[PDB]
Amino acid sequence: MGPGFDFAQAIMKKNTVIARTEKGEFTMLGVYDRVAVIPTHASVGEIIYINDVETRVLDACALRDLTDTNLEITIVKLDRNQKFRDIRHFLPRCEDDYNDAVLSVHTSKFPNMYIPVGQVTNYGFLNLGGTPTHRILMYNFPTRAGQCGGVVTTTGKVIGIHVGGNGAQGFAAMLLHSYFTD
Repeated sequence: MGPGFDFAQAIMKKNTVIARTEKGEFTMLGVYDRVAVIPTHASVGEIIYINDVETRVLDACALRDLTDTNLEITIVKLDRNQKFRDIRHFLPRCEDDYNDAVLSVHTSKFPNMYIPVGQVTNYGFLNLGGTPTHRILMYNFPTRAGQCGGVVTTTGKVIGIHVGGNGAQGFAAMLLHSYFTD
């Protein structure tokens, strides 16, 4: 409807796949080469389904900060025959607050879904499902079950992936450029 939704759509159309694990279907952001991200609660194993194709996982790393606190991001390398468009230049370098973000989801349950969530706070610490978690972004949108993995963008930046909510607010794990130095 506007330039925020334009940037979000461009990311969804080229840099997302549907990932299925034993814990459900997730929006999965491809970042570069065969490297994607997903919430750590997806419990990625040795095999994952990518757009309903059986795919070997070559590597999976549940990220933690240097205090050994959960970040709720898993970086996955996929045994896929095709590379993602490299979008690392759209990742922020530092922790920050944002104006006017969009949360975008693409699954069997929620195809082509875009939500204007508004202002995004650098919230920091969250007890997420009982797990102490750092680098959380917060937006005042009542996010529902099934949006985990959704991509959070502003115009020109891919800033996080949706990892939970409390019924009134939604929470995303930060994406930082330093996670994807090869």
